[PDB]
Amino acid sequence: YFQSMPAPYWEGTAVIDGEFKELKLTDYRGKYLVFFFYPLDFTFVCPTEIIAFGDRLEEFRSINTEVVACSVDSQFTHLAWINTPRRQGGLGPIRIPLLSDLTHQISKDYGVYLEDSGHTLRGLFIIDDKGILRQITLNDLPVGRSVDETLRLVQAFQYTDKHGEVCPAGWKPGSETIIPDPAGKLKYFDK
Amino acid sequence: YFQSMPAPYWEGTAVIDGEFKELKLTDYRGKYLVFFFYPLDFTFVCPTEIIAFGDRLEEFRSINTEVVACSVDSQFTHLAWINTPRRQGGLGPIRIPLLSDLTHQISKDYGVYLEDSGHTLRGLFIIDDKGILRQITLNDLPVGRSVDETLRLVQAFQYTDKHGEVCPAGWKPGSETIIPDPAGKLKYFDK
Amino acid sequence: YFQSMPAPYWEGTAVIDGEFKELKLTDYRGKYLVFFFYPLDFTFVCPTEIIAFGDRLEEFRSINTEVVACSVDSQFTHLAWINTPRRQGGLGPIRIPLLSDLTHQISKDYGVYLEDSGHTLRGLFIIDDKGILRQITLNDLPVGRSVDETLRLVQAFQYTDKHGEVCPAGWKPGSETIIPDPAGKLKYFD
Amino acid sequence: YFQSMPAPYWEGTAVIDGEFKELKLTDYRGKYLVFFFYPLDFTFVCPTEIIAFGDRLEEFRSINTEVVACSVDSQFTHLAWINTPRRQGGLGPIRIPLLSDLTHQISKDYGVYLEDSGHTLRGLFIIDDKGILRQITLNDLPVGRSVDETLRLVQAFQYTDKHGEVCPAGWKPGSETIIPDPAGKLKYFDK
Amino acid sequence: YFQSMPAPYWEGTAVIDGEFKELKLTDYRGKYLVFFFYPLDFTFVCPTEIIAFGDRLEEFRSINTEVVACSVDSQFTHLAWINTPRRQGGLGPIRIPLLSDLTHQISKDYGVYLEDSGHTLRGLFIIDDKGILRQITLNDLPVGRSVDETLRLVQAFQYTDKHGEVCPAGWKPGSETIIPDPAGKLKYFDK
Amino acid sequence: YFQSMPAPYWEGTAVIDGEFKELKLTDYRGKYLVFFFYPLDFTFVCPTEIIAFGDRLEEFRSINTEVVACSVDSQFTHLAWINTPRRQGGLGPIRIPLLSDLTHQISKDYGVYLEDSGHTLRGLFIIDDKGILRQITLNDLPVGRSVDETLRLVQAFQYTDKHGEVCPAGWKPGSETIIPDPAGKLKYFDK
Amino acid sequence: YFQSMPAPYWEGTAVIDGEFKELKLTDYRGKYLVFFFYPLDFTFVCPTEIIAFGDRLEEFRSINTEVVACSVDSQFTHLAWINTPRRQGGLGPIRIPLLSDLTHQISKDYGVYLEDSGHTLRGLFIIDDKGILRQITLNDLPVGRSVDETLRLVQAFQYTDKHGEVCPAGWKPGSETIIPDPAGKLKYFD
Amino acid sequence: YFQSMPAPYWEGTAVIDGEFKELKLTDYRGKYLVFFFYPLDFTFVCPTEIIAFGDRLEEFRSINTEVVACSVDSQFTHLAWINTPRRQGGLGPIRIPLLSDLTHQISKDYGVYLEDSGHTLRGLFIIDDKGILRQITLNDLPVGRSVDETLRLVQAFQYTDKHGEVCPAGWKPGSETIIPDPAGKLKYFDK
Amino acid sequence: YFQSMPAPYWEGTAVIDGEFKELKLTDYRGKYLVFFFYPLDFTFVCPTEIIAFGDRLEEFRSINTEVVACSVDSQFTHLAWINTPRRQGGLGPIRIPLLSDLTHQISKDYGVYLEDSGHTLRGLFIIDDKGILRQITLNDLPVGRSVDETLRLVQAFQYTDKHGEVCPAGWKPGSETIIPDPAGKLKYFDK
Amino acid sequence: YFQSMPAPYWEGTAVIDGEFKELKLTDYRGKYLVFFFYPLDFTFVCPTEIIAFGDRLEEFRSINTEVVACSVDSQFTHLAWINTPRRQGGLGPIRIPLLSDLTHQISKDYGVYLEDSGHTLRGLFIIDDKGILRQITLNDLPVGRSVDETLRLVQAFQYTDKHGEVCPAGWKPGSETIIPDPAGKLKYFDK
Repeated sequence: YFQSMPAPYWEGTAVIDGEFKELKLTDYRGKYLVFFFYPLDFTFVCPTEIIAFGDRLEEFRSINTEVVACSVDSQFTHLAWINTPRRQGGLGPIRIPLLSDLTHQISKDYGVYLEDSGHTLRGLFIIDDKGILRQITLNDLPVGRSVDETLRLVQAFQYTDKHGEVCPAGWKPGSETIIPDPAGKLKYFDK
Repeated sequence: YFQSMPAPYWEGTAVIDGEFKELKLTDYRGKYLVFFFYPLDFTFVCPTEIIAFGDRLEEFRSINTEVVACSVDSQFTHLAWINTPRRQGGLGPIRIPLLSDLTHQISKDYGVYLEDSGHTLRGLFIIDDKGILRQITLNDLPVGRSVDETLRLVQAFQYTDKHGEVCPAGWKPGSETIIPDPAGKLKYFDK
Repeated sequence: YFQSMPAPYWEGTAVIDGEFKELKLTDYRGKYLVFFFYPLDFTFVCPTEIIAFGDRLEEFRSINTEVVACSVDSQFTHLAWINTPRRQGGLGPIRIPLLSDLTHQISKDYGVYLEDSGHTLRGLFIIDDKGILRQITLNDLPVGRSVDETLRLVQAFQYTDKHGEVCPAGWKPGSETIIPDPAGKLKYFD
Repeated sequence: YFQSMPAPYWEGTAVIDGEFKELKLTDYRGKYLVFFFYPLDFTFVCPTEIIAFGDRLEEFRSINTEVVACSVDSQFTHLAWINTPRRQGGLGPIRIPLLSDLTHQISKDYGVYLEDSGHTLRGLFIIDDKGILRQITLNDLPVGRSVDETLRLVQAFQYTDKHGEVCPAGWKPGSETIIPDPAGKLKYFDK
Repeated sequence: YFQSMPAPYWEGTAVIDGEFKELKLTDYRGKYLVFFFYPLDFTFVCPTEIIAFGDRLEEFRSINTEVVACSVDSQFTHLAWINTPRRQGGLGPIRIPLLSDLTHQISKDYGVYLEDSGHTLRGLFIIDDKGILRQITLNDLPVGRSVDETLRLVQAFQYTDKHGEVCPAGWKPGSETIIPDPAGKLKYFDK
Repeated sequence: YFQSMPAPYWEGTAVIDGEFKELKLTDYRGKYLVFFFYPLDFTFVCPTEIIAFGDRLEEFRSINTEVVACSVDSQFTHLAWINTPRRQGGLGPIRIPLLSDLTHQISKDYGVYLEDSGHTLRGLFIIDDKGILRQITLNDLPVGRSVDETLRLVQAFQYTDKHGEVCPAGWKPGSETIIPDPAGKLKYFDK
Repeated sequence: YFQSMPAPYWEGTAVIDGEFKELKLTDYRGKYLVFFFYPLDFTFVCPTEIIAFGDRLEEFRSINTEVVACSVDSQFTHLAWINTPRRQGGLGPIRIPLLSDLTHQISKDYGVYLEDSGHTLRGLFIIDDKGILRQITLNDLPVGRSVDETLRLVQAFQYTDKHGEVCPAGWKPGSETIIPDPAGKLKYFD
Repeated sequence: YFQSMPAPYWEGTAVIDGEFKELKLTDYRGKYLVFFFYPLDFTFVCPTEIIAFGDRLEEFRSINTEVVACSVDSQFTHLAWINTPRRQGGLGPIRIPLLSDLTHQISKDYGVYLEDSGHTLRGLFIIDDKGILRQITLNDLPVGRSVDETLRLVQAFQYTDKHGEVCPAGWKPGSETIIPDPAGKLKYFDK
Repeated sequence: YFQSMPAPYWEGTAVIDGEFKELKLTDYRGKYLVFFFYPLDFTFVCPTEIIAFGDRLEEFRSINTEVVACSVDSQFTHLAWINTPRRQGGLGPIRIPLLSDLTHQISKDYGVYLEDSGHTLRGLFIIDDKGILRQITLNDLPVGRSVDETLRLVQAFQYTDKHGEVCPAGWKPGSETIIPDPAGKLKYFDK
Repeated sequence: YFQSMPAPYWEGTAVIDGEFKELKLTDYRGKYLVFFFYPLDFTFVCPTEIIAFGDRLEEFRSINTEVVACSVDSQFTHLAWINTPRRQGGLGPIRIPLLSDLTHQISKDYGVYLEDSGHTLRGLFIIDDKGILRQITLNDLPVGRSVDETLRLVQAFQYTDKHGEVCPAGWKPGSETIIPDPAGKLKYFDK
């Protein structure tokens, strides 16, 4: 492991506004990307995460951030799942691309593929506008991720990108930051 | 990668209530453990994270969860930092053990060692009472982690361990859960 | 390659009468098994093949033969597809097991996994009651297989198993067979 | 294995109209080819297959499809077998080339060579006009193949080559086909 | 390459008195065996050699020697060739076994397989009653072997086996032999 | 093994007309060559073979065929043996070159060297005018070769080279030959 | 090992005059360098050695020699330690660079890294103005090195560099030297 | 490398009081040993080192420490050198064993052998009573080592062995030591 | 290479008093043995060396020393050479065994085989009664060895075996010897 | 190994006329060189050999031959030994170079280094004016070599170089030589 590792390249077929479209990581150059894998279409926590991000999508897009979801399921299954009502555990209409990883290459490239299970864990990745990986969140299967936390992290990374100050534990917009220098730091710590 | 993989074993010297003590992962068997690495003593975000957890430690201990912090610094340096006032970027008295990983073996075993830097990234691990790794959170250097989110995750893993239902995106105590069955799931969805 | 080789072992989660059940190749010992792979749930030729076998299942069961279908899709997707009406390209309720091969291990063991696509081709295998592979039919994706030809082949293998005569090109029940001896063959040829 | 694999190249001596001639797979480019191996000259199912295709050869050649048979036997044996009356288990005059694979190279290249037996199984290959393998049929020794089914498959591959449609289970000329699109498929399925 | 090496074991299906039988090299222990390969059934020199040996078989049997012929052709082709009249280049009925080597293992074990041709050269082997290889004669394709020379060699080997004298160039029964000692040799030479 | 294999190249010191001369296989291009190995100078069968060929040398030279003998003995030993009277088991004057293979390289190249004994078996090779190996005759130690059979083989190979018909079993000059074609063969077989 | 081996190259972050600066071995070309590793900041023998050399730096600088100290600790820790009073086991302000070897590459390149402990032993290296290693002194952890012996060695190497006579056991400035010739040596011995 | 490494074992022929005797490292267990290599007999700095230690040997023996010198020279050369007067660059009688390392194995085991020169550098090793290596001093060829400094080190190691306190820079007997504890160290530092 | 190398074991066929006998190195245990190789029978220096030792054989046997000669020639060639008069460059009757090394294994084991030539150089070996190699003399081809020098060496080795003194340059029986001790040597050198 | 092998190159420091000089094998091109190794300075047989050759150096120089001696001892020990009286086991008066092989490279290149002892055996090499090794004499440690024998060999090699006749066993100047031809040899033998 090294600092400022580029996110691994991916490309594949996604369902975007009900259509099959080719999609690649570099389509998101210039924007932050929340790229997240979920285990399996037609399961349990997975739709709740896709819906949680989808229903709050503008809170990301308004800060130059896009969201893409990915599983090992086919694009046909993705579409069938979109075409399933929420009340039956479907997604209904969704504005987040659903990337298909049938070959498992994308999941393996991101280190999130479970060899025993044939699908991914709940792996979420925050990739900056330069394609550099900034954050990795990996959850075991029974526990969903947090849109609140993902937003906070995106906010924090964008802030430190712009200002060069660093973000303390629990930082949210408006919170104090630190000048990352042995002298400069005392402005924060003495305060 | 497989599911329900054990957290790698570790042992080393920790500073615990101002004294050097031997500490090992298995000391926490039967308890949840938040095990987190931070880059470096006498730096910037790191003290804020140790303090953030330390000052809320009873919120964890009261739910059968302990917290351990680790860096590549020596135990002598850990103790010197504890003995540095908070207003100077020190820790002050701290109730969380500070584990020393001078050899880098613990860091490398957890995949958080930065070869180019000679220290870790901000890697946090939630390990259950059986020693199984449940959650991994890796932040790049300039952005601190969240105690709130860490608590929510411990709560959720504990809840799913006890009930067998699964936790939707953003779950907190009191929130609805899902019966992970194609029929049972509809109690959640079909509202 | 050698003659009379065992069908590779497989086991996995299948949807059977709307429930998830573990299924094994060895569960079919004592019976012929038509074991076929299809590319993908919620596609085009695939449901027509599954439905064709399913709706004609008694033509197999009446001759001690079972049918199992398999794709790389999850068991959750299989059940979703069964729960999709036929008029929407679903399966509807179905009496043949749908085996899930999420890991791809079964498909690769049968040599039908397409590395570039992430799913199988249209590979059908006829396995006898002793677990020996008797017939392999591999179709490219746009052309479906034939239940009628599959039945003919099952009938032909069962017949040659029982009688030890051999079945000419295009043999169907009632057709002439050959005694596989340089002398006996002449009854057929002459 | 991959989507659209070229049929392996072959070349060798064939008996064509009672003469020894060099024959190459590439001689058939521009036309579909039914290329089939049979175990052994002077045996039992084998002549019935050669004769079945031969006597119906114009049903193939009239749809731009040629037919070639191959075994491990020598060209001298092929000729002797052609010169044996059908009533003695010979072929009589035959319009299908009989390719000789004495070295076993062709049979091994097609994966139909039986190491324990020294001859092929009953392996039939449908190769399109571009030299791409479209269909493989492999029978164990005691059961002959079907000219009817071979014709159906050639017809179906030619049809799908020409049209933006796919052929359901059991398709024959005149049968309904499917537009391989999530929306267009419903023209078929709605019935 | 060493002195008094055993003939390589072989076993396979032979045509014997018009039937298929399993035949093994070890079936001939206790007797000399002339074991010869010929290129191909239904060819030219080959039938002349098989017939020359078969028609003179008693010249071998009367001196405790058997004859077996082998090619890469199948047992079915061997029998078809036996059932072909001599006037048509057939064998007619034959009293020497015709061994089949479809797999080529026997030919390769005897070093007579031609990789480029897929059949043997004209390789003849004289094997003694103890299974030891005594003589190897390899002819290129256009020139047949000699039954008379084969008989001379068998006689010579049998004579030297019995008497421990050695056989000069061109020895035939009745010819002078040599006592293989520096002193005893002069009985032969010194006149 | 392949058809029409070149005889391995050799060169070395030979005794020619009582003198040491360097001799090379390529010196015999344009002629057939009977190149034969014999075990050892001053032994038993060996002189009989060298003398048998030497005394009939013109029967070979008359038909554009030369003869060369070879053993592992030195050229000095060869000369001593030539200078030894025939009545003492010597050669007397000899018109066939005696090639020396002290290093064993030529013997090994011809596959006739016996590792246990340190000399060759009785290996004879018929090599055509293009240096192509036509016939190999290997006898175990106690039994001499035949000048008659060697002559017959040279005649047969020269005949088939010239006429492109093939030589049946036991062919001698004046004997019937075969046209190696399925139709042309019947001229011979019909008798 | 061979005669006249160059000191392994090193570069890294050092604390110099209270600030972080990149420092390289080649910055010292043209001068002798006493380059020494110590186990750990905030420990026991270590500050005594750093202080002993630092406080006597002019005894080196006045003979074209510089001194650099190195441990596996970070530069932030080095600076904290400099900012700790001597009476608390700190360094106080200091005039010799403290090089950080967080990655352990420098320590490993010098053969002084202890794999079991995660820090160096007490390894001191005398490097000449051409970058050639002249002297290696390795102490186990509980015993500190000597500034006075180090000065003696630097003085001796400079003297032999200049004069081409050699320095007997215990040589100090003013002591007798030897002409390294079988005949010339007798001026010393006899 | 690791802490508390044993000195590598050695054995060889030494000159001890004018006689050749086998000497082993294990002969010195129970006592400290100053074991030093010197380049070459009959050279320049080398005798001054042997003599410096030899003439002050009682300062070591009286603190339970022995001294052994070693070079690559033979025992015969060692003895010749001992028998050379000091005024001619010899040793005269010497009470320190001179170990011979003709094979270079001992020198190589200690990492002091110069491959280009065929002798050692000036390598000195302080080995404790348990055979553990405590100190290594390696000098380039033109500069002799120090008896004063060697005694200081032996004294310091013996002191820290007995008392568990540690020895500051420049420690000599009578000097202040440090308690190696974060609290106890202040007894030293406060002064 | 080490002190007291055993002579490599050998066994082979030798000519001994005109008969072929198996001879082994171990047959000479308890006696010194002069074991020498010579290039080739029927050559030039070689017979002079065999004759020179043979004619003085009693000078060796009188001091419990045997002599054996070896070349790569066959035992038959050796006997022919014995049976050749000395006036023709033969040996005549000889009392030294002539060992044959047809396979070259003995020569190669003794490191005297010339790969380019197919025979040995002039290598002589003095082997003691315990089978240990004491002396090796290797001459290039044009120069013979010395019986005088060989006797001197055998005498010298026997003397030093018996007395444990050592033999100066040019020692012959009756010459001064040296006590191999730094003190004892002076008895010799003081004169 | 092969005929006319060049002597391995060597270079190193030698004591020549009491001074250290670099010496190289190639310095002796155009002259014969007797190059000999001896075990060790200050020992027993060694000085007797060095003295025996050195004192008779003109018997070599007058026939265009030089002498060089070599051991593993240093040049300093070589000089010390030269500077030691003969009556004390020293060399004294010497005029042949004493080459030092401290690294053992020369000894190893000549195959005379003893791994167990750390010095050479008594290996003497006669190298001709073209640098070709002509003679190797290897003695075990207790037995010195012969100046007289070495002179005989040098004389013989020079004679054969010049005349192209070969030198019988025991040849000395004035002795009969042999013309190395099967005919010419009889001038010597046939008397």
